[PDB]
Amino acid sequence: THINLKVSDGSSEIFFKIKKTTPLRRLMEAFAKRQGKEMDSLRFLYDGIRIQADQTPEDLDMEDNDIIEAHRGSTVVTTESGLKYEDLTEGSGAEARAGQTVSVHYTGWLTDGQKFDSSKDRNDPFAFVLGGGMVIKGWDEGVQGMKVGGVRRLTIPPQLGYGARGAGGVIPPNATLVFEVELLDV
Ligand SMILES: O=C(OCCOC(=O)[C@@H]1CCCCN1S(=O)(=O)Cc1ccccc1)c1cccnc1
Ligand SMILES: [Mg+2]
Repeated sequence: THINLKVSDGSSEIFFKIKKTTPLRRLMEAFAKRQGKEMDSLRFLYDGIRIQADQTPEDLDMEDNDIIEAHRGSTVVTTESGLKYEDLTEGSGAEARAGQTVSVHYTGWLTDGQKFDSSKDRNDPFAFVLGGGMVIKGWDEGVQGMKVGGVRRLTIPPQLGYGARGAGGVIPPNATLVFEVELLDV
């Protein structure tokens, strides 16, 4: 009667138990609500083809514990330091440049989807001197060339992050870090 289903974001994996007779829109909206994002902004796949919210698990021949991929073209850049970045939204305002004090909103996750900090929780934009060594090296390099309005996803290897020691209580040794950085002002 019921089925268990895993929805994967490439990092986080959330399990859902729904009735096979139900259309998957409630699963989609529920997975989208946790991310605090609208459902329109995410495309769900199952065995390749995109899921329309009108379809049901039975209508798609889903077995217990099958997986659904979740996604937002996409252009992931790898720089000479190992930094990876992807511009989710291209800004059209001014360009962030070393020496400026730039203001941002951000969320930071471990590569298992676990969120460890966010300026949005206190609804308090974060400012810093770009390239001045106030922040982990992955930010000083990753936020240069953003434009006001932009959302950039930074994937920071540990030596551009907190290294072999990590950060007390929260960030393990050798952790790769993922940040969505929104540039507010330069
Ligand atoms: O001075 C600050 O931050 C210090 C550097 O923080 C950093 O370099 C990076 C990059 C810039 C954004 C913040 N992070 S973080 O990973 O989330 C740091 C972090 C947070 C939670 C758990 C472990 C560690 C700061 C930030 C916010 C308010 N008042 C001061
Ligand atoms: Mg602030």
